[PDB]
This record gives sequence, C-alpha cells and structure tokens, in this order.
Amino acid sequence: MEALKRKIEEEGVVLSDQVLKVDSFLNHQIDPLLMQRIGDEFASRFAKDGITKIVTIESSGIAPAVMTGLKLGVPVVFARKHKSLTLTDNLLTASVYSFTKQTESQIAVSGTHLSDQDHVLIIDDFLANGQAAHGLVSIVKQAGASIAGIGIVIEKSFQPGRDELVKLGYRVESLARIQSLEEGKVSFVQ
Amino acid sequence: MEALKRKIEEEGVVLSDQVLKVDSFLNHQIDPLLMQRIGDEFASRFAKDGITKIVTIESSGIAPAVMTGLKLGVPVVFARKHKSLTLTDNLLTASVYSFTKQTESQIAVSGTHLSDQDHVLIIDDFLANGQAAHGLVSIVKQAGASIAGIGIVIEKSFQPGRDELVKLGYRVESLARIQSLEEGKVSFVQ
Ligand SMILES: Nc1nc2c(ncn2[C@@H]2O[C@H](COP(=O)(O)O)[C@@H](O)[C@H]2O)c(=O)[nH]1
Ligand SMILES: Nc1nc2c(ncn2[C@@H]2O[C@H](COP(=O)(O)O)[C@@H](O)[C@H]2O)c(=O)[nH]1
Repeated sequence: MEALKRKIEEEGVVLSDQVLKVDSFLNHQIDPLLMQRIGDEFASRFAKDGITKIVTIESSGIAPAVMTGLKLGVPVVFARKHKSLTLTDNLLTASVYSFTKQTESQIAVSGTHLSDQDHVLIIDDFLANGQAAHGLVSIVKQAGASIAGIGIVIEKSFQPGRDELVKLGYRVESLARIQSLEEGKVSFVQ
Repeated sequence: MEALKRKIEEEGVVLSDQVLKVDSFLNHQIDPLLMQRIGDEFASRFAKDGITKIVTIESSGIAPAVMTGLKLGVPVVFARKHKSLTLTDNLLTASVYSFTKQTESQIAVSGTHLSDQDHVLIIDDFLANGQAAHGLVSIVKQAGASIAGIGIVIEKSFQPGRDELVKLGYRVESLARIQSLEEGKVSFVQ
C-alpha cells in the first residue's frame, strides 16, 4: 500500500538495522483510517478464499485484524498471553519467543472459539524471525482448522521469518516489505 | 444499546456475582460489526465535544476505541503494561489493580502521543471499581490534556466504579448497565 509505505517513511523511526519503530500509527497510537485501509487491502487479497475467521495476537494485531474482519464479515479471535497455574480444559496454546524482547512466553486461544470447519486467515503487525506466526499456525491446526494464509502489515524481508514461513506452503501477504533498515533509513523491497 | 444488551443476554456468561464473561464477542473473540455499532454510539454521544484523541488500555479496549476513533476521525492511543523497573522519561504512567486478574501493574503512554492541547475521550470495555479508568485519567492529566468523559461498553452499576468517577466530576457514558449478576443471570439497570 502506497498509503502504508508513506506512513512508514515519514513517521517510522529506525531504531537500528534490525528494528523499526512505528508507535505513532500502529503499535501504541493507532491511525483508525489507515487501519481501515489495511483491513480493506487484506480483505481484497483473501476475498474469494472462503475465510470464516481471523486469528491474531494481542495487542498490535487487533486493530488490523478487526478492520479486516469487518470488511470480510467474519469474527476476529486474538490470542492472549498465558502461563497461569491451572487446568484450562480445551485451551489451545503455543510457545512464542519475542523478537523485540528476547523472552519466551505462552500464547493461547480457548478451544471453543475455533472448530475444524474454520478456514482461518492469520493476521499480525510484524514479521521478523517468524516466531509469532508459527505460534499462531500451531494454535489453528490444534483446533483442526485449515489456514487460508497469513497477513502481515510490515515484513522485514532481510530477516529469516518470511522464508522459513513460506516453507510450510501457506500464502504470505505482507503489505509492506522492507529490504533494509541500515543507515537509519527504510528501503523497501524493489 | 439494545443490540449490545441482546448480545449480553444470549451470549454473556455469568462467572460469579462480580464477573461477567463475554469472550464470544468482546474480550477474546471479537464481533467487528457490533464493535462498529458501539464505535458509532460512542461517537454519537461525544459528537459535539471537540474530541481530539481517544485513550484506552490494552487489550480489550482497543477494538471499541478504534471504531470510535474511526467514526470521530481522531487517533487512538492505548496504554501498555510497563515495568516500574524501566525508566524512559516523558513517559506517562499509572498503577492499576486488575479487577479480573487481581494483580497490580503499571500502565504507560509515551508522552509524545499526548499534549496539553488534547481533549480526550477515554474508552474501555468494562467498568467495575474504576481502577483502569483512574489510571487513564491520571495519565491524561499528566500530559496536561482535558477530559471530555469516559466511554464504557459494559458497566456493573452495582460496583463502586461509576459512583466514584461521577463524584470526581467525570462524565460516564456506559452502553450497557448491569444492576446485578446474582443467581447466574444478568439484570440490567431499569
Ligand atoms: N515495533 C516493532 N515490533 C517488531 C519488529 N520486529 C519484530 N517485532 C515484534 O515481534 C513480533 C514478530 O517477531 P517474529 O515472531 O516474526 O520473530 C511481532 O509481534 C512484533 O511485535 C519491529 O521491527 N518493530
Ligand atoms: N471480562 C470482564 N472483564 C472485567 C469485568 N469487570 C472488570 N473487568 C476488567 O477490569 C477492568 C475494569 O475494572 P476496574 O478498573 O473498573 O476495577 C477492565 O479493563 C476489564 O478488562 C467483568 O465483569 N468481565
């Protein structure tokens, strides 16, 4: 999206050659209109895939995912952080290593919100090493649901996440693909 | 909001005398259409208040706040969990005791996303004891901004939150008001 690309160029802040900060419009402060466009762009790409539900992870993935679900007319389920001490009957879980925090946590979704008849569209804000995406894929398959694809708002093409993810055979749609972050500048994939 | 009250009646699950679960459409799985209606209702109520920004807290408040922001045409800033062990200046913080998790945590907002020029609409999913609301109000005042009011999706009128905020001179707009959760049933305020 030229709209997303421009937002990144003028508002994004290059933390290092490995991290891009977009707190002004995606990760802390949210630009609703831009989110609507993002959701519409995602819906367009999966319009005829027969998606029945969208799955994301709290909390940055929520806005993009909700707008997408609004356009496609399907519910949105967001995975939540978990680790608690008790018996959670029918709870889909997965271990995810945070790329930005370098810590490991467990994400989860109540089994009751996903069924083997669901054809899911996974959505998330960033794609780096692919940990979060794999985690989501794992949760969806645990419910016996099928996966129509993976929508990413910003993908760092220079990181292994993308290549490792497409190995599974799931269609990966990244709205903005960054080739480099070197020299405090964002260069998109040509 | 009749549409919201019906959702609560048919899908809401009374957990205890103090907690209502609505994981099927508001807190885990999200119903986008309903979120949009909720967003428009809030926007309608504050249509002429001169709102410049919305402030909420991750993660359940995000969806209702974003739709409100889309309708009103303003940005949405969501407070995030923060380690009192961290630093970062200009950072606006508050201490919130989670009604449902029953644990204390620090929430924070980058001071760059709020200015004394702002006129804020605070939004959250539930109102119980007023803990989260008090945290957002503190953060907003820390930035020197003014407050139009607090939009709440589901209020438990039988708990102290609303009375406390009202007594403090804050406008409270709750779309659904519950008078009691006793006997495992939802009874709205008449
Ligand atoms: N803000 C921001 N978050 C990132 C960036 N790269 C990765 N992440 C965070 O890390 C997760 C993606 O990492 P991955 O699972 O792909 O290894 C996302 O949930 C996201 O919050 C980045 O450049 N900027
Ligand atoms: N799902 C759910 N969350 C609640 C309920 N009561 C309080 N909360 C949670 O607690 C916060 C409100 O509590 P308060 O800050 O007003 O004491 C909200 O952010 C919400 O996540 C409830 O009955 N059901």
